[PDB]
Amino acid sequence: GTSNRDWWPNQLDLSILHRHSSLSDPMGKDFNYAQAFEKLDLAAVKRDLHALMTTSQDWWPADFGHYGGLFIRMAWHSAGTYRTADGRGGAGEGQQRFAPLNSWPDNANLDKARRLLWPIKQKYGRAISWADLLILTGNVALESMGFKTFGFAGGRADTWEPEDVYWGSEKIWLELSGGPNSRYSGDRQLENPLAAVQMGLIYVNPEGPDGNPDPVAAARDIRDTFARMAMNDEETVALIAGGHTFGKTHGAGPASNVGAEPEAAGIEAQGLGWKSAYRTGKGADAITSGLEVTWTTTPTQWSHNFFENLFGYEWELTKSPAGAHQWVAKGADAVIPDAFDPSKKHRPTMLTTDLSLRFDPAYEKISRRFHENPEQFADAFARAWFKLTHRDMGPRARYLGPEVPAEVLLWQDPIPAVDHPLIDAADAAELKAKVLASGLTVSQLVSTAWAAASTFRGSDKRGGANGARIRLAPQKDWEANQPEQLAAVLETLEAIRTAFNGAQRGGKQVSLADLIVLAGCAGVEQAAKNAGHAVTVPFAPGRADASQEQTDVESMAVLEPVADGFRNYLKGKYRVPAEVLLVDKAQLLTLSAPEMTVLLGGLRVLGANVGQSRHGVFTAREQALTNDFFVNLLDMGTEWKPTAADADVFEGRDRATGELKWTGTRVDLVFGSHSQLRALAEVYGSADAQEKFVRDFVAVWNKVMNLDRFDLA
Amino acid sequence: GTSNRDWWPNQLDLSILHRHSSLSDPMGKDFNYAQAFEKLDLAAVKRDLHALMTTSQDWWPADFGHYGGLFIRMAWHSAGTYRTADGRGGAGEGQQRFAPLNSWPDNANLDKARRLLWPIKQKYGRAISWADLLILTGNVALESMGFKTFGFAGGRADTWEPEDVYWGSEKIWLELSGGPNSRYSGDRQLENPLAAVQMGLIYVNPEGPDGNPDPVAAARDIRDTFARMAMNDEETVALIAGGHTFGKTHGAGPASNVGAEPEAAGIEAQGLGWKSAYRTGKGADAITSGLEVTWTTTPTQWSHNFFENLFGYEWELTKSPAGAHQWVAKGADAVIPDAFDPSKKHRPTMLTTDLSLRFDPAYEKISRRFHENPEQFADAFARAWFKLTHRDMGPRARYLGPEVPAEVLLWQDPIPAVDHPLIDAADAAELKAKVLASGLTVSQLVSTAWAAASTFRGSDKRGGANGARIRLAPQKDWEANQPEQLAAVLETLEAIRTAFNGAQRGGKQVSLADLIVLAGCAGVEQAAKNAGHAVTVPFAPGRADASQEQTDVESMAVLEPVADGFRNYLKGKYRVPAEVLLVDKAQLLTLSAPEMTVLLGGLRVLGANVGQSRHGVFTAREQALTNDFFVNLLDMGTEWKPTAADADVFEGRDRATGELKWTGTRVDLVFGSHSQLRALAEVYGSADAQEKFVRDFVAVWNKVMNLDRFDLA
Ligand code: HEM
Ligand code: HEM
Ligand code: NA
Ligand code: NA
Ligand SMILES: [O]
Ligand SMILES: [O]
Repeated sequence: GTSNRDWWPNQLDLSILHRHSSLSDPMGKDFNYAQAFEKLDLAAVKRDLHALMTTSQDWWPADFGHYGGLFIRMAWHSAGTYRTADGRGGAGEGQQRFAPLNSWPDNANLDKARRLLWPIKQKYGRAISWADLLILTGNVALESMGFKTFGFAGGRADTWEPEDVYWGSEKIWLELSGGPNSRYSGDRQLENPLAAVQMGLIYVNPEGPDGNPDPVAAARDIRDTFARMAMNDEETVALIAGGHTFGKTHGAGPASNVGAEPEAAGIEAQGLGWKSAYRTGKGADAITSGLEVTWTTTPTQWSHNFFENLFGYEWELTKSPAGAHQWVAKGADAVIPDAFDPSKKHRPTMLTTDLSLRFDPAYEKISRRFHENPEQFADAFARAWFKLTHRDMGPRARYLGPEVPAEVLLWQDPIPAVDHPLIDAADAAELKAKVLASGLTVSQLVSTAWAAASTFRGSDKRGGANGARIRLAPQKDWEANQPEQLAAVLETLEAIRTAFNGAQRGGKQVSLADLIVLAGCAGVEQAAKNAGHAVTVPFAPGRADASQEQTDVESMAVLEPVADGFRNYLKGKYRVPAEVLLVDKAQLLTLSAPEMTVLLGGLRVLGANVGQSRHGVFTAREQALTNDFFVNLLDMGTEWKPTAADADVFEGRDRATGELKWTGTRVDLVFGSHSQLRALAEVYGSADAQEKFVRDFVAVWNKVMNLDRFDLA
Repeated sequence: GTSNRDWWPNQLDLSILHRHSSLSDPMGKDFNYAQAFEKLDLAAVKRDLHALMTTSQDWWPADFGHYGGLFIRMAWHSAGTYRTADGRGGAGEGQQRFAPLNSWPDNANLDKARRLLWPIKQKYGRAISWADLLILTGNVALESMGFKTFGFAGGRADTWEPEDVYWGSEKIWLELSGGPNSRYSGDRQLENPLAAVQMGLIYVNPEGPDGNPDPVAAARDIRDTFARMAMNDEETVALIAGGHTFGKTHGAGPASNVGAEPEAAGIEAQGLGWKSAYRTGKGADAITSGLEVTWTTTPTQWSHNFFENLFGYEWELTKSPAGAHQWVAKGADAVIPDAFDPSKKHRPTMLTTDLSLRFDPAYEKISRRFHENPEQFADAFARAWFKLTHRDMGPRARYLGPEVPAEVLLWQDPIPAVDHPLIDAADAAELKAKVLASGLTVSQLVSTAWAAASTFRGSDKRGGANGARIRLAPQKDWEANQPEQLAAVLETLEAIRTAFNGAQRGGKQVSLADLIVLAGCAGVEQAAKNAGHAVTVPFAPGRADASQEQTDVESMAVLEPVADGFRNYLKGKYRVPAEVLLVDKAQLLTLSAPEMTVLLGGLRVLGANVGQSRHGVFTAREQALTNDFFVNLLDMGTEWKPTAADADVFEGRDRATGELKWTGTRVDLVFGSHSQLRALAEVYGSADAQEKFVRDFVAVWNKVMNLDRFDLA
């Protein structure tokens, strides 16, 4: 069936904004997963998981009698799709059970791991999500084999359809770099937002870069991909060596024996894939990656044998039974146990990427320290495993259950506890009137609150106005935030705060984070008033102010908006059209297409554009909250043409007189071009829509202001 | 960006069930279009439309100073996508303003027509939908030019994204037959459910079949396509000759001058398309179809000139200025006016497909009768125009406003008005006890009510249980309905009715239509009881019984299910896999994926399968309402393989013993294979979900029982 995508493959795709509707969810619209989880007997779930670790099923026999290794890899892969550039991927929505991730080559036989968990999932039902179960199972695997984890938080709600993520443009699974859709350019520069070296891999190729078994070059790819997953050199070494302390790889015969991935398999396979014609197709004959490596002498127990073997031997390049490159310890005894036959033993083996931990000079230093000090190794691995598997969970307020670590970590962008009474509705009214009496304009107030709140992204739940980090490095200096204007607004707001707080009794006070949001609310109310409408913009107090020392400035870098259509801002020239970047921002903000449309039309006429640009400011009453953007955009008495100077800027001229009326960007004019967006603009641009436009604008402004407010959840 | 569709282009697409969510709709979920329309000043809208007809805009000047012909074609095209096979297409959702229909070649320059209506749409806002406006504008164009319409009904609610329709598999616009995705096979057999000869056409090719100018062969395509749009020979002739009394075609220069369709055009085109480099690109220089034909001497007035010219002249094959085939009247004077230049006049011209009305023997007799009896032509065209433009509006109870024709038409599947008191809750209890005491089984009662209610389709709002048409030809004879078993259930129900009705006072009675549904509800209640649950199933009385004479047996043929996954029924072998057909049927029933899942799992265990097939009956307590379908399907202790005798039937065998436990179809197993469907099945298959399953099942059963109940809406 030929689709709109086939006819117009470059047209903007709005469906990504309309995912996760209540139509696709089988739970009541009332279902609260946090409340269900809070009543889960987590201890009982862990005891069941513990038993499962050594209860082999004959349809996928457990290596060494212990599923621990397999489950660790499962939880690692669930988490390891995460990219810092957009926060997409990660373990937080249990997306490994859906396409495409369920069928990535790197996820081969994790279909079997997930199926082994069905009986426990079935037993506990809605009180434990798949997303939480995958991570928990990983933790129980580690604990069952003698490793002390740093902790565990529940609260990852299940989802019911595939997330729309850009994983790359390649049309061939695992395509080597340099093809017609190469994700590499220049001196091996990986395209943002991607965080893996080949389509269908979690991070790097375990044979080495494009299959070239050089551990020094592999180290480069490791370092780059792991950084793009929020991990530094210490965390990377800890994770790889920690993981590869357990279990084994599977490459017992040629890869050609392996059939279709799950999404391609026949219906009868019941959601499993990679059915193998090699001998029994499982157990001792398993083929997963095609590599056949077992790293330690006790694959089912925590030890410091990974580094003892890495540094205790010299390594020789060899081939698995499936033909993959891998390494074997020169002149070693057969000291590594066989996964099924107690009478066989094998020499130590390693991947190319394992050897990176020794042959990269910076990794080597850390690996030596971890070798000499296995207690440091254990603690670094525990912390890194916690971080990895919880990186996309968002603020600490979302962490559920009795194993949540009490130590607050810098990577969490922590928010201090509130220790005083909150402002009430009458206090909020007084503060709004003071803000407005200061002489701050609607434009300044709206632009500042937008800048503070619109850092939120629903992908990993980072950002938002809580914390008042707009006043700290690096946010205060981001170009989109207009650093000089921002400084003058913040100074005036801080003087208002200091006076309000100084006047109170009982220790009531207002945070700067709250006041920034409230002040924007006052701006919106005033804009409505300027248009002849009396509205109260909702406001919920309770934000707190974080310090500079509680803010990792380097981690904060990935939240800088280089594209923000809502402020008509583009930091530079990009390959992706601006309107695509707008829909990407809207999705990160959790906005629907109608919410995106209302919000953008209102921001334009409030003065939110960076640098006071007139682009898309289609009104003669700037700073009044009206639907003028839509009425003027849709007026056929205007003709639009790209400018000679810049094809991405358009002039709107009266069709009769030739007089210049307006200018706009692609982000402005798309609402008059795209057939679904223009249908939305028409609603807001109709004669009966001024009151609806105001109400809808206020609702979406409030939604954006509260995106990070999991403390009120 | 490589998508799931690219990787696994044959995987089932569930997004079609989750369209039209409240996320994409800019109106509140409270918005009621019927109530908004009820308050529209329809008279005022029509006066503005009348004014519009001769208010020429310079960006698309009006032919002959009058846009009537253009607007008639617009309305005709809005309605003319309709297919009887599935009820999809038609005017009822205003889908002409979205992709792909906004950019079909046959809809060229209708973007201009719609844009001319923007100021009126704007002025009246939500009180008139685009969908209603398009048809109304057509009506006003006809009235403006002297033709009295049969009527007009509002109530077509606007939609906010493209409908997912199968329009054909061809990858080239207007591809001629016999290509690698040919919609034709055999003796010019058009594939169901299609109702046009080429991708991007409304019905046929105006040059003739695949561009061959033979009017007799063209007539065959016309007859077949129009039949598939619910039009017989009399309605077809009336429509074509009626329509082509007005206006003109546009082919002033070569088609190479015409640019990108709306969905391909530059952003600056602001939703418009087909920008032409031929001379002024518009008006006298317009290029639309590439044909250059004006049919009558008074193109802006109703006349009887179409048939006078058709029969009054002999016709010679010629070429338009764009090179298209068309016909000119042999030795005629220049009697046809020019659309722009009062000093030019033209000979009469016709399309191939117009000549079909004379050279096809059956059309010729009708065309001669219309030529000799212009009153009959008028009334037939008015009736056909009303039918065409309202065919997908559903039951009469949805027709709004003061122009609704009072005459009840057979094509409307009319339901007699109820003229008596309805049963109350005490009566409903007594009828259900009598039903259950009769000895009819759960399986009988469920199967009969499912058969009655599940004829509904939301695409054109035909079918459903109202009317009791299950007792009439042809439904009573359909194989899916199990005619012998059906007759025995209906006989026992009719006896129950006759006794209940005989015993009443005050003229209270129950329809057979109501009783069928109530009896099914008793079946479901009894099934719940069989499983140890106490459940009341909701029931809304008020259906009436239609007669045989009120049920057109030929029109009812297209609602026969050849595929009904909910009864594990397939009438023959098809090119579309069975699970695709299931999702298709779910969409027509207005079900979401979770609703489809729960409903199908419950029907399997209640005994709703046609022929009492065991396929998917995964329970040992048949006729008890449990979630056994899900628990057993998801049991990994069973391995599934296709049977040798039939690759579409599967055997589920114990993994340890090899013993046969169950058999299933693709419709059964898809719920264990597809990754989104299996996530749904898991929810209902969990240990905490038995109560949830029962309640959700009752909700969806009730939904289906009420699908056609617009009398209560
Ligand atoms: C450079 C980064 C990494 C690479 C290239 C890599 C590669 C691989 C490969 C190819 C396999 C074999 C799959 C098979 O055939 O069964 C595997 C197994 C494994 N990996 Fe990794 N890995 C990396 C990092 C990690 C991390 C960060 C963890 C966890 C902290 C982890 C834990 C494991 C475990 C437990 C197994 C054994 C699975 C089993 O016993 O069945 N790996 N790895
Ligand atoms: C055999 C079925 C039909 C065919 C092949 C056909 C074909 C065409 C074509 C090719 C055009 C010219 C488009 C252009 O170049 O601007 C046209 C115009 C038109 N058709 Fe049809 N038509 C059919 C049936 C109908 C019917 C059923 C109606 C209405 C009841 C209708 C009403 C019109 C009108 C009013 C125009 C004139 C448009 C204008 O003045 O701009 N046609 N038709
Ligand atoms: Na994420
Ligand atoms: Na329809
Ligand atoms: O891994
Ligand atoms: O037409």
